[PDB]
Amino acid sequence: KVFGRCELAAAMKRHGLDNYRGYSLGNWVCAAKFESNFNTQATNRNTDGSTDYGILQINSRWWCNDGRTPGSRNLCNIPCSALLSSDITASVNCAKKIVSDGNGMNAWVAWRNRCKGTDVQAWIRGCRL
Ligand SMILES: [Cl-]
Ligand SMILES: [Cl-]
Ligand SMILES: [Cl-]
Ligand SMILES: [Cl-]
Ligand SMILES: [Cl-]
Ligand SMILES: [Cl-]
Ligand SMILES: [Cl-]
Ligand SMILES: [Cl-]
Ligand code: NA
Repeated sequence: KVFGRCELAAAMKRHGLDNYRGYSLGNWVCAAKFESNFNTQATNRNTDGSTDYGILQINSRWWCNDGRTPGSRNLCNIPCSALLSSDITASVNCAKKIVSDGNGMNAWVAWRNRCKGTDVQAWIRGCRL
């Protein structure tokens, strides 16, 4: 599923991501924009052999099981395929664990490089939330 901007904002808010760990909704929408262009089915292979899955490009090195990432963990206790669903629940629940891991949203390199410090409220501007 490819979400609309406000549609995704609303779904993220519904699932309790707005201001989660102090990160406003715009931060989450911005991260999703640059990780996946709002496409839940996005996948990308990393140089280390791990794969990133879903709207927030959650990595199989630590967070989900895909059966083909040697020496990895599955700290969200989910198959990586669950992160590709039209229903963002699994991605949101896992993102909550990731953002709580110590480095906040810096866990998402694209958030650090493209969202951090910017006017992230632009991402939810105009949305009925
Ligand atoms: Cl957009
Ligand atoms: Cl915001
Ligand atoms: Cl594996
Ligand atoms: Cl394969
Ligand atoms: Cl594990
Ligand atoms: Cl599994
Ligand atoms: Cl949803
Ligand atoms: Cl933080
Ligand atoms: Na894994």
